[PDB]
Amino acid sequence: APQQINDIVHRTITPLIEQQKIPGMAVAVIYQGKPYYFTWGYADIAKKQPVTQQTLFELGSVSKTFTGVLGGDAIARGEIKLSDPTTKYWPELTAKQWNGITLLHLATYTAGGLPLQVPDEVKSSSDLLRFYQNWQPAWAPGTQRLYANSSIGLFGALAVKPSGLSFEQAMQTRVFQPLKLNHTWINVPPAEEKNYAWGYREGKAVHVSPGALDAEAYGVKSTIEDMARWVQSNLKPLDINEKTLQQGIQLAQSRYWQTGDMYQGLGWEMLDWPVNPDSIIALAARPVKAITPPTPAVRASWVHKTGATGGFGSYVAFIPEKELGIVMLANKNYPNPARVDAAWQILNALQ
Ligand SMILES: *[B]([O])([O])[C][N]S(=O)(=O)[C]C1=[C][C]=C(C([O])=O)[C]=[C]1
Repeated sequence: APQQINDIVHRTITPLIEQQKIPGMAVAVIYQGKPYYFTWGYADIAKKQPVTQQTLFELGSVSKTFTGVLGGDAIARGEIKLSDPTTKYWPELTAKQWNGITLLHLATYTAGGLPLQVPDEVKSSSDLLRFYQNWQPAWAPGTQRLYANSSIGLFGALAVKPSGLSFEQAMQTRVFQPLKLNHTWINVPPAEEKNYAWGYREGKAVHVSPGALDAEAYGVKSTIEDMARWVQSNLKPLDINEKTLQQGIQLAQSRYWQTGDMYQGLGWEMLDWPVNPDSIIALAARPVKAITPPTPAVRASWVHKTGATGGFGSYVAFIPEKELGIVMLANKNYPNPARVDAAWQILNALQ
């Protein structure tokens, strides 16, 4: 690593780990389009297994970037349109509240107040149908944003329906494989368990538990190397050989809605670059303004996503205009503001 990167990263992350009591962490900085890796601490405290560049972390909601891109790829393929009604892909969804709710609304949390969490009791396909049928919107579609697993999760399941493929199969074949993300999993195979970090919550080792729409909303596990490659792909979509995937990436970074200083993409969220971290709560309802039509991906943006599971905390942010990015993977769920502060400190220094 160039000394500048080594220094800013270590001097920022070391105190972070100490203040937040993070067991293990991996960080990748993409600087002029080249990745640099850093690791600290334990993937498994009990077995004294260190974090390495091959350690798997639960990405939590950073998984939504993959879902948003897979969706974009499906649009590019002509398999779905975001202007399509949800019922086009789920005709059993007959309750009248669903009239006027489009795939766009699902993808961007603007359907009218879909719940943050799918209830635990919701297991089967029939359970899900009943859940969405019984749901009562607080608001008309496209008037407020409420971040929600049950929103983008449904979008993910529906977007792959035309493909004929299972969600995991579509993600594997259309996103992971093309991008050479060969150590990124919705389901961690036994051959890779040796690398799967434990999450820590209240000092107990924990992995994410199965749930409806988990794959779609929060279920991806990945290494720091793969996430660095994910950032590279999103920084420069044009280098991507597969046409629809290149387009899907671009679509995921389009600006569909504005709330305050932030713009909603598919999975990704964006703010105009430059900006201070200050500009960058269980339930937070905000009115949205439609961007009509959506603005194509803006190079001078801070594009980011935070993610958490019970035992993991992740963050990704990049700035296309400066070919610069960062991935922070930790096996403790620590406060978002601390993640954003650290990322900003590192990227600001290098930009
Ligand atoms: B995202 O990281 O913003 C989604 N947040 S969340 O609360 O759904 C994360 C999550 C998912 C599963 C579990 C579990 O199985 O205990 C915990 C937290």
